[PDB]
Amino acid sequence: KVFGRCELAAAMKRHGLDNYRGYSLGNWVCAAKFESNFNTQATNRNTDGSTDYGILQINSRWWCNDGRTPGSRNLCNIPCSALLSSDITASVNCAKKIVSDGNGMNAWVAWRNRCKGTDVQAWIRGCRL
Ligand SMILES: [Cl-]
Ligand SMILES: [Zn+2]
Ligand SMILES: [Zn+2]
Ligand SMILES: [Zn+2]
Repeated sequence: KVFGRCELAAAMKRHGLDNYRGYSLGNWVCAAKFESNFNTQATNRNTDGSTDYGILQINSRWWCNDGRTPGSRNLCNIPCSALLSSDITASVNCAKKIVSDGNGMNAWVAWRNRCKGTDVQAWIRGCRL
């Protein structure tokens, strides 16, 4: 499923991401835009052999199991395929664990390089949340 900008903002708010760990909704929408362009089915292979899954491109190296990432962990205790659902519950729940890992949203390289320090409020502007 490819979410509309405001539709995803609303879904993320309902799932508890608004200001989670201090990150306003705009940060999460911005991250999702550049990681997956709001497409829940996005998958991308990483240089280390792991793979990124879903709207927030969560990696198999540490967070989910895809059965093909040697030496990896499954800290969110979920099959990576669960992160591709039209229902973002799995991705959000795992994102909450990732953002709490210590480095905040810097865990998402795209957020650091394309959202951090910018006007992220623009991503939820006009949305009736
Ligand atoms: Cl980047
Ligand atoms: Zn829209
Ligand atoms: Zn939902
Ligand atoms: Zn990635």
